[PDB]
Order: sequence, then structure tokens, then C-alpha cells
Amino acid sequence: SVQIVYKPVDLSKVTSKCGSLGNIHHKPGGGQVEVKSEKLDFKDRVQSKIGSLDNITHVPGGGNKKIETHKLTFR
Amino acid sequence: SVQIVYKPVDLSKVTSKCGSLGNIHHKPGGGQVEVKSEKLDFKDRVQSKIGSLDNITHVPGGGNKKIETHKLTFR
Amino acid sequence: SVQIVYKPVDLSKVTSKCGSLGNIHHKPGGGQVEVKSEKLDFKDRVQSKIGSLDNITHVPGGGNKKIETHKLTFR
Amino acid sequence: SVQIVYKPVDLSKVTSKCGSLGNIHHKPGGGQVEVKSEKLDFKDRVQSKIGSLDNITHVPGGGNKKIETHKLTFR
Amino acid sequence: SVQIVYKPVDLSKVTSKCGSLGNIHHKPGGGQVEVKSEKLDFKDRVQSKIGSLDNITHVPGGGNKKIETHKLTFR
Amino acid sequence: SVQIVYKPVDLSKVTSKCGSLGNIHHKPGGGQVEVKSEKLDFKDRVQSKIGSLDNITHVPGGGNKKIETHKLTFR
Repeated sequence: SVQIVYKPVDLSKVTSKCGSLGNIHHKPGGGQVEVKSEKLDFKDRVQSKIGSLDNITHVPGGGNKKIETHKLTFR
Repeated sequence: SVQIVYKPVDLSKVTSKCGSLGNIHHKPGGGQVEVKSEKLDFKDRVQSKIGSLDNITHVPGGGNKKIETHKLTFR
Repeated sequence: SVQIVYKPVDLSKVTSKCGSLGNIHHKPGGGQVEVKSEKLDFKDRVQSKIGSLDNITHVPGGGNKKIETHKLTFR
Repeated sequence: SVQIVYKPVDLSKVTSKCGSLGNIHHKPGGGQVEVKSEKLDFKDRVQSKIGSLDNITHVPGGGNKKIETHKLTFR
Repeated sequence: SVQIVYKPVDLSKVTSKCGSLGNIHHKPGGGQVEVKSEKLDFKDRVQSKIGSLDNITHVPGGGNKKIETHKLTFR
Repeated sequence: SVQIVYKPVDLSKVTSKCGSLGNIHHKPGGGQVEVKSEKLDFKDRVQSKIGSLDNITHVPGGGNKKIETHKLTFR
């Protein structure tokens, strides 16, 4: 006679921590900003940011991905 | 005689923590901003942000993805 | 004689925490913002934000996604 | 003239994780236990536990305690 | 003239992780236990544990304690 | 004129990790235990533990303690 016992077990842990975690920013101060523009000419897309204090966190990453394939074939 | 026992078990844990988590911003201060513009000419899209203090979190990422395939074939 | 026992088990846990979580902003302050414009010409779409303090969280991500395929074939 | 501005601020965070957290037990096994008693004499309290596999978590601790005193006195 | 501004700020973090955390126990096995007792005499309390595999976590500790005192006196 | 500005800031982090954390125990095995007792006499408290594999974590410690005193006196 024959017996097959197919019992793979996944007990893993997976963690991702991405971007800005647990930081302290203490009394941060931006300076005065002046922009003077005269007679400028633009023939294409203009993309502009003017500020004094910017805090930017950008996270395209940090996803957790599992691909698993299981397979049993008899005769 | 024959027996097959197909019992794969997933008991795992998956976590993502993405963007800005648990940060302290204490008295952050933006400065004065002046923008003066004269006689400018634009022939395509203008995209403009003017501010003093910006705090920005952008998260296209941090998704958890599981793909699992199971298969048993007898004769 | 023959027996097949097909009982794959998913007991796993999945979590996503995406964007801004548990942050403290204590007394954040934007400065004065002045924008002066004269004789400007725009020949396509203008997209503009003028402000002083902006707090922005954008989350296109952070979705949890499961694809699972099961298959049993006898003769 | 006189001004007083009494504004103490508590923004702190307090966490306890006490006992048995996030452990994995995989296929633990207790052995055979045989207890034979004859002609025994007991003249005060008997407290008995007989088993094979015991898993025990006892937490008298892990409590979070805050005591805060505020006081403002003028003349 | 006079001004008093009284603004102590608690922004701290406090964490305890006490007992058994994040451990793996893989196939732990207790052996056979035989206890034979004959003609024994007990004239006070008897406290007994008999087993094979015991897993025990006891946590009287891990409590977070904050005591804070604030005081303003004018004349 | 007079001004007082009383602003102590606590931005600290405090962490305890006490007991058994992140350990791996792989196939630990207890042996056979035989206890034979005959004609023993006990005239005060008996405290007995009989086992084969004991795993014990005891944590009276790992508590975090903050005591803070603030005080302002004018004339």
C-alpha cells in the first residue's frame, strides 16, 4: 500500500517600515524667500514649487510580496 | 490501497508600515514668501505651488500582495 | 481502495498601515505669503495652489491583495 | 498690569506589552505521566496539579500608572 | 507690567516589552514521568506540580509609572 | 517690565525589553524521570515540582519609572 502526507507549513513573519518613522524635528525654521521674475518666456510645461520649510516623505516602495506554488502529482 | 492527505497550512504574519509614522514635529516655522512676476509668457501647462510650510506624505507603495497556487493530480 | 483528503488551510494575518499614523504636530506655523502678478499671458492649462500651511497625505497604495487558486483532478 | 498663562501640555505616549506575545509553538508534545500513591497521610491543605503539557501565562504586572498634580497660586 | 507664561510640555515615549516575546519553540518534547509514593506523612501544606512539558511566563513587572508635579506661585 | 517663559520640554524615548525575547528553541528534549519515595516524614511546608522539560520566564523587573517635579516662584 501507499500513503502521501503533503503538509508544508508557512509560519514566517514579514515586516516593512518605510519612509519617516519615529523622527523628532525640534524648532526647525525656514528663511525668507523672494522670487522676482521679469520678461521670461516659456515654450513648454512649467512645474514650480516655492516654499520656505518643506517636509516631504515619498514611499513608492515598502510593499511585501509573496508568490508560492504547491504541486502534488500521483502516477 | 492508497491514501493522499493534502494539507498545506499558511499561518504567517505580514505587516507594512509606510509613509510618516510616529514622528514629532515641534514648533516647525515657515518664513515669509514673496513672488513678484511681470511680463511673463507661457505657451504650455503651468503647474505651481506657492506656500510657506508644507508637510507632505505620498504613499503609492506599502501594499501587501499574496499569490498562492495549489494543485493535486491523481492518474 | 483509495482516499484523497484535500484540506489546504489559510490562517495567516495581513496588515497595512499607510499614510500618516500617530504623528504629533505641535504648534506648526506658516509665514506670510504675497503673490503679485502683472501682464502675464497663459496659452494652456494653469494649475495653481497658493497657501501658507499645507498638511497633505495622499495614499494611492496600501491595498492588501490576495490571489489564491485551488485545483484537484482525479483520472 | 499683570498676566499669567498656565498651560502645561501632556502629549506623551505610554505602552506596555506584558506576558506572552507573538511566540510560535510548533508541534510541542508532553510525555506519559503516571502517579501512584499508597498509605499517604495529609494533615493540612493539599494543592496538586497533574498534567502532561502545560502552557501558563500569569501577568500581575504591565499596568500603566499616571499621577499628575497641577497647582496655581496668586497672592 | 508683568507676564508669566507657564507651559512645560511632555512629548516623550515610554514602552515596556516584558515576559516572553517573539520566541520560536520547534518540536519541544517532554519525557515520561513516573511518581510512586508510599507510607509518606505530611503535617503541613503540600504544594505539588507534576507534568512533562511545562512552559511558564510570570510577569509581575513591566508596568510603566509616571509621577509629575507642576506648581506656579505668584507673591 | 518683566517676562518669565517657563517651557521645559521632554522629548525622550524610554524602552525596556525584559525576559525571553526573539529566542529559537529547536527540538529540545527532556529525559525519563522516575521518583520513588518511601517512609518519608514532613513536619512543615512541602513544595515540589516534578517535570521533564521546563521552560520558565519570570520578570518582576523591566518597569519604566519617571518622576518629574516642575516649580516656578515669583516674589
